[PDB]
Amino acid sequence: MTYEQLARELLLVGPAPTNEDLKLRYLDVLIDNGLNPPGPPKRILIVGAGIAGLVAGDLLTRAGHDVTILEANANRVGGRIKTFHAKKGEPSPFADPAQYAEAGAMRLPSFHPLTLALIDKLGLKRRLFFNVDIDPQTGNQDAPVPPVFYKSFKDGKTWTNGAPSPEFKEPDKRNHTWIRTNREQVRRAQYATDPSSINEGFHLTGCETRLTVSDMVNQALEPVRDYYSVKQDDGTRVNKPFKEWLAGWADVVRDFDGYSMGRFLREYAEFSDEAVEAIGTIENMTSELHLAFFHSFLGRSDIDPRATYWEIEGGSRMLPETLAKDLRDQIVMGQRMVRLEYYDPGTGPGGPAVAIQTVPEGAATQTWTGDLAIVTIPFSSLRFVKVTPPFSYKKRRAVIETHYDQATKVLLEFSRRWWEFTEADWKRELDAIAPGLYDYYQQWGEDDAEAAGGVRPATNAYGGGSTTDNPNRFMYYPSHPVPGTQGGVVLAAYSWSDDAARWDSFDDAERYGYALENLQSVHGRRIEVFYTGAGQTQSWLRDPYACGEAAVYTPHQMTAFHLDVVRPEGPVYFAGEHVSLKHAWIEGAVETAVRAAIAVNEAP
Amino acid sequence: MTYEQLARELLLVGPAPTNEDLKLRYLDVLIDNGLNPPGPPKRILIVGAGIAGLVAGDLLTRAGHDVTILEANANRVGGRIKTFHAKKGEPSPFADPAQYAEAGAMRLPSFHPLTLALIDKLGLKRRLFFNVDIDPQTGNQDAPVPPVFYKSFKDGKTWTNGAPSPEFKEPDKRNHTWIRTNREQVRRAQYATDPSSINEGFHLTGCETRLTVSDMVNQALEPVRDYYSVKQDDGTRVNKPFKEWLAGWADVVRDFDGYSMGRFLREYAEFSDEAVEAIGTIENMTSELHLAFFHSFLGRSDIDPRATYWEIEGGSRMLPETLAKDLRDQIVMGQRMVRLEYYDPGTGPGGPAVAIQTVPEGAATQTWTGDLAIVTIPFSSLRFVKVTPPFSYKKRRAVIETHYDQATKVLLEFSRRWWEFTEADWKRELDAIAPGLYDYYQQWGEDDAEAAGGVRPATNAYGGGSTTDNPNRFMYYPSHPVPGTQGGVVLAAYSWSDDAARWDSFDDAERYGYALENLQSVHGRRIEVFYTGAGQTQSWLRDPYACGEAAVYTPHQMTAFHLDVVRPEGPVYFAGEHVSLKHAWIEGAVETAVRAAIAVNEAP
Ligand SMILES: Cc1cc2nc3c(=O)[nH]c(=O)nc-3n(C[C@H](O)[C@H](O)[C@H](O)COP(=O)(O)OP(=O)(O)OC[C@H]3O[C@@H](n4cnc5c(N)ncnc54)[C@H](O)[C@@H]3O)c2cc1C
Ligand SMILES: Cc1cc2nc3c(=O)[nH]c(=O)nc-3n(C[C@H](O)[C@H](O)[C@H](O)COP(=O)(O)OP(=O)(O)OC[C@H]3O[C@@H](n4cnc5c(N)ncnc54)[C@H](O)[C@@H]3O)c2cc1C
Ligand SMILES: NC(=[NH2+])NCCC[C@H](N)C(=O)O
Ligand SMILES: NC(=[NH2+])NCCC[C@H](N)C(=O)O
Repeated sequence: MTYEQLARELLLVGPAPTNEDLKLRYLDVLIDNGLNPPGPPKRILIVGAGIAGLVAGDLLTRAGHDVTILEANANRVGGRIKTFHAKKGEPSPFADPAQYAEAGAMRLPSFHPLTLALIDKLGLKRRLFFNVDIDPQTGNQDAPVPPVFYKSFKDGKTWTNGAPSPEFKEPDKRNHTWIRTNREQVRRAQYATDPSSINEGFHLTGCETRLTVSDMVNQALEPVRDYYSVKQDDGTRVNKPFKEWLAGWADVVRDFDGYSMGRFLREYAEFSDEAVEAIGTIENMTSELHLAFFHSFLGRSDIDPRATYWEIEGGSRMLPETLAKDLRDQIVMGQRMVRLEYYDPGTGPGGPAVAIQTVPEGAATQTWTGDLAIVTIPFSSLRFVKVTPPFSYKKRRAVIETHYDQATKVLLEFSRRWWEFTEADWKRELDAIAPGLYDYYQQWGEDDAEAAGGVRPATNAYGGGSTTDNPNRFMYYPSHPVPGTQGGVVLAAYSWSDDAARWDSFDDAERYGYALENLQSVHGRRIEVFYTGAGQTQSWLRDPYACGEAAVYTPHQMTAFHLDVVRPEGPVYFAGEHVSLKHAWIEGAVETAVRAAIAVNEAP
Repeated sequence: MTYEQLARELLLVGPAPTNEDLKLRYLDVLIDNGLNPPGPPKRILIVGAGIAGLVAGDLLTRAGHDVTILEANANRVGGRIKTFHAKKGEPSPFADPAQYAEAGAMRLPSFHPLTLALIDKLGLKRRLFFNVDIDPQTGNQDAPVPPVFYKSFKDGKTWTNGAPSPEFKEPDKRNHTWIRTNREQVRRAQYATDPSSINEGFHLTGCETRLTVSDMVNQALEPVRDYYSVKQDDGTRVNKPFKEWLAGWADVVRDFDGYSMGRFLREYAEFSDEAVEAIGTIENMTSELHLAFFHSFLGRSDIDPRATYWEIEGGSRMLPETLAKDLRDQIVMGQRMVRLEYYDPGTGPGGPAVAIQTVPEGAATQTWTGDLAIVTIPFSSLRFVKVTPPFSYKKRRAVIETHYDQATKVLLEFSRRWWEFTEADWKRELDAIAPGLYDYYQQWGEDDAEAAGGVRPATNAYGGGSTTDNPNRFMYYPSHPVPGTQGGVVLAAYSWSDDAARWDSFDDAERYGYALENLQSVHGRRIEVFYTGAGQTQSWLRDPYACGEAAVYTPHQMTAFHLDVVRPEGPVYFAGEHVSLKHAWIEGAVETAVRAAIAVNEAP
């Protein structure tokens, strides 16, 4: 009110006095029971065949309703879940036809139970996603995968997917990947023990030099966490009682939504400009500084985002495609919504309540009618749709003003996994190709020029990723090799906002040359030997169906109209990543999709 | 120090104790005298053939130096000065081969003397640019064009281009153009007299309803203007004495650069969210809210930006192309800088001080050597250049962190100038095409659906532009008809940042359909009759040579590193729009170009 209702939307708390944990509700519907009870059968139109439209479409189809899912894309479902894999007719995206890589979603955390449990329910195998590079000679991933476990704020209630897996063990993290800033290059393990050398590269002085950018961030967020939490002597934090925990989060909204992350680190935490430059570079907050503090704080209110990540065997595309198998009659491809007409008594009486006119991608027009509608397309895409009658004023402003972040990924295929090589592996692998080739690159050295002469050391890393200040910014290595293959696809460039704005000023074929050179600036020129020449890129700002990476609020935007983002417009409901407060996560879309399916199922 | 030196950069004040007016210096060099005296002849490399590289190239060539201007574009000079006109071989961009429109710069203010005087010196005719629609039956534009006049802060010194023109008179403004927000549509003259109806459309209440968004902005900026200025009883403002005027501006930097424009209007001016929504919609500040207050405040510290604008006969391209005629031997086309190597004693001693390696657009490589260098390419473009040795740390961060705004223009050609039509003109012009066609569109009406049924009224406007909340946002009409023609090219869509981010998620041929429909939402469906089918668009975020519209700082960025943006890096100097504080203006580039030519001409 308004802050308390925002905190309820954030923490998934039902209305008073019950204060129901909506996460438990969503798990009961999505996994355990379904839509109980099945409401009056309705004709339901669903716009968009991403994970939100598919989750809601599956749930409502199995509940008895007559569902039609209109999808603008002509060949592919899943939306922002896109995997570069070899389709049957098409040529393969890479040289090795078995190689694949992600254009969108790639890692799924353990604290997102809906998405993980949905993956298991559909019978998909999931492996560990190595967010930090690991020791491949540790842990036990041959054991059955541990079940999905969620702990609720409500009393001591929990939710579990299956029997525990005591022999499954995560491999030990190495932190042997690189951090190359200001023409100097160390390893994450060395930066943790002595951050002084790198921090001085950002012209830091005094106490901030002997602190890692990670610790600096967490120390600054401690007084904010004190609103809803209590720091223990363990270093662990426990949440305050529900009354003071809900009011504590509501005070974070009141006192910090008007802050950007940059203004927070500069004025509230009193960090130097040099400290922010170092933090934003190594921790990926440069191009998020001018965006809302709350957006950045939400992913990282955890003080151990050292948790478990997962990825699907065969690609993230397995999740939406498996759902699409149970929706063959419902999914209509190649139909883009251009006109949304609905009837709000608060297309007329006695007739259909919702009329959607589509245009073939890319009959002249088709009109789809129904009783209720679920629009799961991004607001950057809804912006070009004509509507009658007008939505509520505050939602219209939400569709107009919602900032949509930019994101571009550049993928380079390699015939060998050179990032796992030791220096001895380099000597053998290069000479095997041609005698004397190893010594040849030793004498050649490294280019002094860098977009930010001794041969770079061997990376020798399994999974994880390296950070740099050249346009590539972040470079992820595959967590698991494709069996029967010898190569792998490196995520050579991955950035957001202004950093991504650099890449999406060029075309796709113009991206591979720069990304390889900037990859050599960190790992060495000699990696060019194993480059197959095949590359893939995905600019989400320039995708006609996504029109951006994800909804990312600027300061105060959430307080202004987010409570109006979720509110239905008569017979028109809204789901998707932008409707939740878990922006740019699959879980946020699955949350609002299940939430929308519940509301439309029991509608009068 | 640091604020005072920023205020000196802003106001073009030379160093103490002389406190020279640099604008007078730049006028003396660019127009009157030149580089006096001609310094030691040098080999100078200039990167980029936009207005900054051309102004500096012309000045240094005529001063005796050996200049080579490397331009990445293979066919066109001028950079962000781009005009859609019919070239000799090419097919014409529109149906009428005589029609032209601007892809970039289009209006030149009277308070930008360098650009206006440069246009006159090159012998180019300039007409009035009607920023607000005018009465074509008023004023006298047949008289000779008035000379360029500039008033300096220094004492009572002025600068004039030529003899005055007392008979030249600007046409009276009509404000008959449209403002269509929240499904309601009035005219700018009616909104000025009674803003109550439109403001209530943004859900405003109380005193703010009876105030135009324009007046609300100026009232909020009055205490800021009180820093450097004094409000008179005339309503006019005079500047304080130089001591308190320079320190006043330096206090604006100190107290407001950490503000965004949204945070300023919300926290300092205490406007409601509804007030900001109304202001940002009608006055074009929605997608600039999260950007620096200082960036937005700089264009509008004037309380009468009701001043005189100008445009060049034949297109804005006349200005760079005319300069390019005097640089035929110096300009090298189709060569993109990929590696910048220089020698800074503070490519070695005894040899060339600057070595630039280029790649043909789009010999494998070419190396260009010289004694000094002037890089006029945007920082979004320099970001992908490899450099040795590294620039100063703060400049490197400036190249990395500088936000570059997005901008897209959509141009639609029409066989007639329907925006000048009266209702009687509509009746005759439609029936002339086909009998009964006028009545046909009267019965057809207007689509109720809108991306935000009685036939829209006749616009009947000459010049100026209309404002709306649909994706087109701003629509400008040609100020002057092309003689011998009957049609004209409407700027159907023109937006920045998030508003422009919507359009540059589609391709060029995908833009014309939406822009015409949204144009009909304001002017009427019946305008489709005169649409020739030919369109032109320009997405500057997706231009490989611009990589964005212009440098636009986020909060605090200017205080952080702008003094390091201008600072030379040994033998490498920097010019361009981003180097000045007049971002997204031609004048800012001409300022830094002349400023760079002066420094490199007298270099030891
Ligand atoms: C680069 C990137 C990386 C990501 N990584 C992760 C990650 O590691 N983990 C994670 O959990 N999440 C990640 N995400 C987020 C996740 O991919 C999405 O949030 C998720 O797909 C939810 O999307 P959605 O269902 O809300 O909408 P979308 O997936 O975008 O679905 C929208 C659908 O609507 C269709 N559509 C659009 N316009 C129209 C129209 N006019 N008419 C009809 N149909 C239309 C589109 O074709 C599309 O299929 C990432 C996102 C990006 C961009
Ligand atoms: C949509 C829009 C509207 C505008 N309207 C106005 C207006 O009404 N009034 C006004 O005064 N200003 C306006 N401007 C601004 C004005 O057009 C520019 O500020 C002006 O052109 C100054 O540009 P510049 O010389 O600094 O650089 P640019 O004009 O951008 O020149 C850069 C040049 O460098 C070249 N180049 C780029 N990368 C490389 C490389 N790697 N190697 C070699 N060469 C390279 C490019 O090809 C280009 O020719 C507008 C700008 C835009 C985008
Ligand atoms: N602009 C953003 N913060 N986007 C989201 C980044 C995190 C993303 N969901 C991931 O798994 O990597
Ligand atoms: N993002 C911006 N404010 N860009 C500049 C807008 C003004 C522009 N120079 C013009 O003449 O119209």
